[PDB]
Amino acid sequence: APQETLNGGITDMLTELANFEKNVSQAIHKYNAYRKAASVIAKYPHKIKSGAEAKKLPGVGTKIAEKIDEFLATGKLRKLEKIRQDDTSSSINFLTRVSGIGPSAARKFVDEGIKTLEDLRKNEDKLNHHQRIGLKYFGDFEKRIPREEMLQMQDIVLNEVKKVDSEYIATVCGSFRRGAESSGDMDVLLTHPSFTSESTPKLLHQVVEQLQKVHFITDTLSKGETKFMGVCQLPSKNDEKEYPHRRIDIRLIPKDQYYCGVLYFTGSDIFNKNMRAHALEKGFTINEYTIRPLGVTGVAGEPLPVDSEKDIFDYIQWKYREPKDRSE
DNA sequence: CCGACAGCGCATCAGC
DNA sequence: GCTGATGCGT
DNA sequence: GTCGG
Ligand code: NA
Ligand code: NA
Ligand code: NA
Ligand code: NA
Repeated sequence: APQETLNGGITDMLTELANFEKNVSQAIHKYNAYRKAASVIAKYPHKIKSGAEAKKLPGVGTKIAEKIDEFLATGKLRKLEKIRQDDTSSSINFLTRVSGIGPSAARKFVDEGIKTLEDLRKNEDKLNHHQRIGLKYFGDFEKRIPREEMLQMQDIVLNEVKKVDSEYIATVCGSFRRGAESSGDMDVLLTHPSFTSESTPKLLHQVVEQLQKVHFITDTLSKGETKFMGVCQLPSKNDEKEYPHRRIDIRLIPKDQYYCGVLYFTGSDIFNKNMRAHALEKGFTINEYTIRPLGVTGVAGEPLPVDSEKDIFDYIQWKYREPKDRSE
């Protein structure tokens, strides 16, 4: 984990470029090209001396090497300095920090003179339900969640889920499950023996309802038969500053696909890419839902029975690795 | 050169 | 009213 | 923007 002082000027520049590609130019693949470059540079354990040096890293190409040369010689990038000053571009970029405001909504708002949170506050009728919640909790949603709060949040979720029906199985996944010291949100995977891919939904609703009844879930961004996305808040101790509101997702998953889901949503994203690779060369295709054998002509067969995460590792003769070990 | 860069749930729009 | 497309988040 | 068939 090299100190940011090493190439933090370069990685900051590439991340800022990334955001403008995503939010203003609506070029998601360039956004991800810049993010990939910033990640591989963020890991490089040497102070970069030239664009040509950076070009040797996978994901750094001709144009980024060129930008790195300009940044190293001048300490800035003319194109980035210009767009930073640009009133419509900076406002569009900023507004997309509201959950529910994407590039299209942010463009439309700025087009009609709505540029700041104050302007959004003044124009509630122009916001959909998701966007009102994102505005309401703009600051809270940008805070991280310390692991101790994630533990208290997990206590409530597991308790109330079991209270609804002790046969529910709930797992808090994400980097939290891998042991991380902070989280961006809470990702809950839910199943029940009565729910399989084949037959028979109110199983999700009952859990959301009970978490609302004990005043843990405070708002709903979206809710269907298999996926809930919303907002929650820990109760504050008597006479004490209140905890920030937090994003929580709850997904209902058929029992026979549950452990593929836990594996995938535990990650990390790098670990998943490797395991999928190792699965292919072993003759298996793994997605979020299933693991399947591949015949010699590539024809995917029926999904294989999975009753634990280890079942998946066993199929591809990989030793089971702890969530804390799944960084890569 | 030029296509891939993941797939999907839900809310909402666009078209009929 | 319905069906498929789009925006969005992930 | 970068990679690679
Ligand atoms: Na490169
Ligand atoms: Na955003
Ligand atoms: Na947004
Ligand atoms: Na019971």
